[PDB]
Amino acid sequence: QTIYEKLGGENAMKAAVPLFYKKVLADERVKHFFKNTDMDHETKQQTDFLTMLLGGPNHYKGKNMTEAHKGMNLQNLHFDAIIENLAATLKELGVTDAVINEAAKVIEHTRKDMLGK
Ligand code: HEM
Repeated sequence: QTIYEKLGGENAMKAAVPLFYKKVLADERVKHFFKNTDMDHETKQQTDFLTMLLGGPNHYKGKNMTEAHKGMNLQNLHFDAIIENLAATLKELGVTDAVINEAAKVIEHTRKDMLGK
């Protein structure tokens, strides 16, 4: 009963991260930010990061949230879009609203680290 376990553990996270990128890369609000991104790299880092954040194994060796988005001057509407797409991903994968909300509540603490950097 970590959030990572409630979502379904490793095979669930490996399905969810590429589906979340499929939605992000179709969302007019944010897709363009990824134009020059190595999507294999990025899928791996984000899988490691959400796995760590949500109480699974901690193998995240990437940048902190300010460094990751430095120079992007991200705005609130961009962060809302990312949360909406992760929520829609987990809902499409059959996750209940209560578990989506627990996950979102953890991720939402990162907003101040990345906006306006
Ligand atoms: C606010 C809207 C956001 C936008 C537009 C965005 C966009 C990006 C982009 C474009 C990169 C890659 C730069 C590159 O390597 O090509 C990146 C890195 C990353 N972002 Fe975001 N991001 C956002 C929010 C989030 C959130 C909410 C999280 C997780 C909670 C997240 C986690 C990460 C991670 C783990 C990396 C990888 C850092 C590394 O490579 O070491 N981001 N982001």
